[PDB]
Amino acid sequence: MNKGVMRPGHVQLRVLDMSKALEHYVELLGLIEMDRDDQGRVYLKAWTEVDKFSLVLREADEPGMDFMGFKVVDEDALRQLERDLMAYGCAVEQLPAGELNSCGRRVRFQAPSGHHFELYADKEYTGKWGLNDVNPEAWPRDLKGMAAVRFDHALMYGDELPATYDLFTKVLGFYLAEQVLDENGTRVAQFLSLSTKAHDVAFIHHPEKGRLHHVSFHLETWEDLLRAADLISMTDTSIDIGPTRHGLTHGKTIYFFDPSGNRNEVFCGGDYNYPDHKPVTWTTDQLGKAIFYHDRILNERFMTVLT
Amino acid sequence: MNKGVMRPGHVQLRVLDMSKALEHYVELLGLIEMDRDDQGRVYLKAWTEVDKFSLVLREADEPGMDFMGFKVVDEDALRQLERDLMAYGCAVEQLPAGELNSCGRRVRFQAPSGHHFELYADKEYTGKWGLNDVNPEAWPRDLKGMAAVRFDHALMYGDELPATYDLFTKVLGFYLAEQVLDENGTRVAQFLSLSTKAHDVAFIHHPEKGRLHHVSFHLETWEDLLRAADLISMTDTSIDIGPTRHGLTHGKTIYFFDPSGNRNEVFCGGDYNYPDHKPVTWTTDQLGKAIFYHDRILNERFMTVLT
Amino acid sequence: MNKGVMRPGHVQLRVLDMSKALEHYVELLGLIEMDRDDQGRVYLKAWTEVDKFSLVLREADEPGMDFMGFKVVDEDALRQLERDLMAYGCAVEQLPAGELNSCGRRVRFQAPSGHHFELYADKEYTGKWGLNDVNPEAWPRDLKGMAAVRFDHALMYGDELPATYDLFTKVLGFYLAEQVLDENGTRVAQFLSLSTKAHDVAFIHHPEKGRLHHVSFHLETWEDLLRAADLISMTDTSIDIGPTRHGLTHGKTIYFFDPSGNRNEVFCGGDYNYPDHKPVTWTTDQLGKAIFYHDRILNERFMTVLT
Amino acid sequence: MNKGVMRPGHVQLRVLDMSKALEHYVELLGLIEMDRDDQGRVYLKAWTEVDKFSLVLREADEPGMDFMGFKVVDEDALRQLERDLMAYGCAVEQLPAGELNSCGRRVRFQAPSGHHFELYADKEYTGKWGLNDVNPEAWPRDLKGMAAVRFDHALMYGDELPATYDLFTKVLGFYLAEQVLDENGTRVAQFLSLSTKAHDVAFIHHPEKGRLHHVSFHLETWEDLLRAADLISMTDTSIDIGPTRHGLTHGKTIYFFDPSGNRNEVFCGGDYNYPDHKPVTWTTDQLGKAIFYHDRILNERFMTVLT
Ligand SMILES: [Fe+2]
Ligand SMILES: [Fe+2]
Ligand SMILES: [Fe+2]
Ligand SMILES: [Fe+2]
Repeated sequence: MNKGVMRPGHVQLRVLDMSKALEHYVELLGLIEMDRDDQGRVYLKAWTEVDKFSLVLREADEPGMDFMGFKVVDEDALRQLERDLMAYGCAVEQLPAGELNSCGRRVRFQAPSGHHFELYADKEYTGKWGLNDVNPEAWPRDLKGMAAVRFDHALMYGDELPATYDLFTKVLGFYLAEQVLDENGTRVAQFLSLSTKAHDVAFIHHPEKGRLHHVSFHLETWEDLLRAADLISMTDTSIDIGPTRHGLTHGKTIYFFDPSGNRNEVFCGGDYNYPDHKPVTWTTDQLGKAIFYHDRILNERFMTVLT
Repeated sequence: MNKGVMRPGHVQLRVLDMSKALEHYVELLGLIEMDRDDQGRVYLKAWTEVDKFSLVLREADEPGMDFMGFKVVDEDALRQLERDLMAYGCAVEQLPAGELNSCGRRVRFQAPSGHHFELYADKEYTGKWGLNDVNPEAWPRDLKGMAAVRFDHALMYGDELPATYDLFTKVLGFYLAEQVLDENGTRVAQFLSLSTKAHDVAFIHHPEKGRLHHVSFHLETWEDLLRAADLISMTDTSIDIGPTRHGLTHGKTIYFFDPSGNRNEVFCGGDYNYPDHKPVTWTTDQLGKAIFYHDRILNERFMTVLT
Repeated sequence: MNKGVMRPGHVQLRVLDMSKALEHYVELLGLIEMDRDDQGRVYLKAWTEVDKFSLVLREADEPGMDFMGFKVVDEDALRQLERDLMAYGCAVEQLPAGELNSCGRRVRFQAPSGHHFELYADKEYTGKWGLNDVNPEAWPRDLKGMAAVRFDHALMYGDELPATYDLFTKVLGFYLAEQVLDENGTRVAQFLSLSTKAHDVAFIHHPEKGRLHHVSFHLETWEDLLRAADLISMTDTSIDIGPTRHGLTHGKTIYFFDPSGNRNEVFCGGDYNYPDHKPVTWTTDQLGKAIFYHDRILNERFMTVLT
Repeated sequence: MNKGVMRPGHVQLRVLDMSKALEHYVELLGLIEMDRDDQGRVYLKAWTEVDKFSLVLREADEPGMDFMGFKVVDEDALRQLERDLMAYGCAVEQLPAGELNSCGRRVRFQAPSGHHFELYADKEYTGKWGLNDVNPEAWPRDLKGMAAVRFDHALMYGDELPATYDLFTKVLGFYLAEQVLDENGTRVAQFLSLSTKAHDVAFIHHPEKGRLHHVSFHLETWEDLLRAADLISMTDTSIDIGPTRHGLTHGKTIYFFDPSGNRNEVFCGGDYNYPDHKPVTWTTDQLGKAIFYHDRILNERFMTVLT
C-alpha cells in the first residue's frame, strides 16, 4: 500500500474442462459465478468481496495461470505506477476497459520470473454477496461447499528472484514480510506484503519460469478447515497435504487439486505484520519446518508438482 | 494509511492502584511488563507486538485515558503530519524523545471530542515476546492468563464527531469503515480504519467530552474467548458482556473491567475492509442489534458506564 | 444402565400452532420430519439418531410436556421394570404398540414431581439420517439450521424431589451425577445420569408440579453454538440467555424459545461421569454461578419462565 | 457395562528410559505423576479422572504393554466376572491388593490375542485433580503441555480376533460398536465399547500376539488437537500422522511416539453409540478411507510400527 496497490484483485487460470472446473469452484469452493464472456470465460467471486469478480476461468489445452491482477486506489496511482514501470524498463501492455467484462483498464507487465501481473483502478462494485448494505447480517444463508471468504494470495515458482524483488519493492510498493535464506544469505523465497497480511504474493526460486505453485482462498477458522477436508473426502477431490500449519506465516492450511491439476490452498489465520517490522527469517536448514511446521519434513510433491 | 499512519502504538490509562491493576493486566490479560520510569509508570506489551510497549499504566486519583498514540511509517511522515495539523489550525504539542521511556518524540494534539491523540515515528524495537527471530515458533511457551495477542483499538465517547471525522479522515488519513446514522441521516457513530481492520479507533456521540468507553485487546479464536470468560469468572473479575457478537464489525466480544473500573474488551474475528469499500451502515432503529447481534437489545452499563 | 434403561427415547411437546412450531423445529434446529399421525401429531428426529423419531409435536390449547420416554435394552428389561413400578406401588398405564406411530408398547407413569415418564423396549430402527450403513461419511450433506445432533435431556421443575429421587434411582436404575444443596443440606436440584452423561434428566424444586423448564438438543462444538446464535438473530427467535457456560455439568449452552413459548436449549461439551464418581455438589449461596458460570448471577426468565 | 465393566482403568507400559518417559508423559502430555513404588514403577493420571492413577510406567529394556485393566462397578461384579472367567475355561491370575500401590485386588487373564487384561473394583478415590469437590471450576490452573483429559482407550494388534470377540462380548459384557470386514465377510477388526464410547478397546488382525499399536488420551476440541500439534513440533517429538480424521469412529486424531517408541494418540469427538445400535461396517476395499478419512490412503508406519 506504499505506492497505492491495495490487494490481489483477480487471477485468470487455465482449465482443461470448464464444466469440471465449475463443479469444483462453485460446488466445493463455494465461489459465486457472476458473468460469462464473448470468449467463453466464466467470472467468479467470493462472498465477502465487494467487487464483481476475483477468479476468471478460461478453457485451454494446458492448466496454469494467465495473469494475476492487483487493484490500486485510483487512476492517479494507476498512471503513476504505469509510468514508473515503463521508467524502470518494464515493457508494459495497456489493456482496455471491457476486455475483461466489468473491469476497468489494466496495465499488464511481465515479471522477470516469467509471470504476468496486472494493475487496475476500476472494477464493478456489486457489494458483498447475499447481504444488504444497511443493517447486514453476519453472513448469507445459502453459501455452498467451503464458502471461501476471499481470494487471498498465490505462490509462484520463478527464475530471477533478485530482479523480481526489486520490481515489487521499488516500483510497486510491496514490502518484504517473510524470507528464507541459505548459508550465504541468499533469498530462496520471498513473501511480499501489501498491507498487514503475511503475504499478498510470494515467489520461491525455480529453474523454469512462469510456474504457479498454488492459488489460495481465505477460510475463517480451524474448524472451517476440518469441514473443508471432510468435503474433500466426501467429493473425492485430490488432497496434497491435509490440515496442518505452515512454518512460514504460521497459518493453518490444506492443499488440494482441481480437475485440471491446478493446486488450490484454503487457509486461515496466520501472523500479521506492518511495514516497520523486520522480515521474519527462516533458514534453508529448516526448510522442512519452514513449509511443514508439524512434520518438519518436505512433501516430495510439494516441490515437484506445479502447473 | 493514506498519510502514512499505520496503527495505534500505545495508550496511557489512569488507574487507582498500580498493584491491583498490574495483577489484572499481567495475570488476567497476560500482558508483559517491560519497563518502569521515575514517574512511577509501568510499561507493558503483547507478545505478537514488535515494539517495547503498547500500554503504559499510571497511578492517578481517577481512572480514564490520558492519550492514545499512533505510530507512523517514518520520520518524513511525522514532519508532514505535524505541519498539516498546524495548517488545519490544530494546536500541536511537542513531546521530546525520552519523556516516555524508550519512545521517540511525539506530536500530541486534542481532537474536538476532548481526547488527546499523538503520532510518533519510532519506539524501541524488541521484537516479538519470547520468540526467536530465525525459524520462529508458532507461539511463546510461558504465557499467563488470556495471553492477549495485541492492543487492538479503543472506542471514545465524545462531543464533536463531525469535526473529529474531518480531522481523522482529512489530515490524519484514516477512512470511514462503518457508521450508524439516525433518522435524519445524521452520523451518530463512526468507526475509522487505517488499512484492513474494521476500525483502529472509533467515536460515539456523547454530550460530555473526553470519555473512554473501552480499550480492546485482540484474541485469536472464538474458543479463546470462551477461555477468557472462564478466567474472568475464575479470578472473579467484573464482566459487562459475556461471549457474544456485535452487529457492527461482526466481531465476537466480551466486555469486563479492571480494578480501577476501566472497561477492557477482549475480542476476535471481525470483518475486514479496504479503502475502496463502501461504509457499512447501521441505523438507530436497529441500534440494539447494531451493538448486540444476538440479543438485539441494549445494555444499561454498555451505553452509560464510561471513564 | 443399572436396570437396562439406556437413554431419552422421545418427548411429546404441546405446541400452539403446528406450522410455526415446525418452522422452528425443522428450519431452525434442523430436525427431520419423519412421520405424521392420523390425528395431526407430527414426528421428528435428529440425524445422528438411529431410531425413527425423538420429538413429537401436537397442537393443544397450551404448551408444555405431555410425556418423556426412555428406551430400555430389551422386552425383558421392560417387563421387570413394569413389575417393579407396580410392586413399588405405582399406577402404571400400558399403551399398546402402534398407539404412537412406528413405536412399540409403552409403560407410562407419572412421577411424584407431577411429570409423566414412560418406558418402551423398541421403535422402528432407521439408521443415521442421510448416511450409508457401510463406509459412512462423517456427516449428511443437506442439514438445515443448527443441525442438532440429538435430543439430549430435559429439565423438569417439580414438587417431590426426594420421592422422585428414590423412584429414579432405586427403581429405574439412574444415579445422580450432580446436585445442589441448600443451607440446611437439603437437595434442591438433582441431575440424574444413566451412564456417562452429566445428566439424562434433571429436576429442580418448584412449588407447582408438572412444569417443563426446557428440552435440550446436542450441538457438537462451541463454534456451532456460535452459528446457532447467529441463526437465532437472522430468524428473529426469542433468545433467553446467550453463549455461556453452566457451573453444573460445565456445558456450553444457549436458551431460546419455540413459537409456543416452550424453551429450547442447545448445548455442547458438559462433563462426563461414571457410576463410581461422587456427585459433584454446588451450594445455594453459589447458585448464580451454578447456573451461569461466566456471569455468576441468575436471570428473570431462567427461574420465572416455565411451561 | 452389560455385566459391570465400566471403563478402562489403567495400562502399564514398558519404557526404555524412565527419565525420558516421564518428560514425554508429564511435560508434553500433561499427565500428573501421582506415585512411585519399590520396583521403580511410576504412577500417573489425567486430571478429569477421579481415581489415583491410570498410567503406570515401568522401566524395562523392551517397549510395549504389560497389561490393560478395566474398573468394574463393585466387588460383587468382580467376583461374578472372576467366576464366569473360570467357568469359561480361562486360567485366571489373582493379584493381591497392594500389588499396585493404592489399588485393590485384580483378576488378570490373557486374551486369545495374547494381550493381558485385568478387572478390579477398588482404587484409592482421589477426585479430579486440582479442583475442590464443592463448586468446582471448569478446569485446574496449572495443566502442562497438551493437558490430556483422560486415558481413553487402546488399540491392539492381535491374532485370535473371533475367540477374543466372544470372550469380551460373552463374558465381559462389551458390545461391537464398529467393525471392518473383508470380501469374505471376515471381520478383520472389531471396535468394542462398554457404554457409549465408540470404543473402549479394539483389535486389528495381525499375525502376532500381544502387540500394542497405541494407547490413547482424550483431548476436548479440534483446536486442542492443533495446540498439541504445535507442541509436538516445538518439543521435537516424532509425529506419526498429523491432525486428521478417522473413517472408523470419525474422531479427529494425531498419532505420535514416546521416547521408547510406543505410539501415543490424542483425539477428540468420535461417534457415540448405545447397545441397540447396529455395528457400523467398513469394508476392506475402503480400508484406506476407513483409517484415514481425508487422505484415503494407508501410511506405511501405521500398519507396520508396533508395540
Ligand atoms: Fe499459501
Ligand atoms: Fe471495541
Ligand atoms: Fe440443560
Ligand atoms: Fe484410537
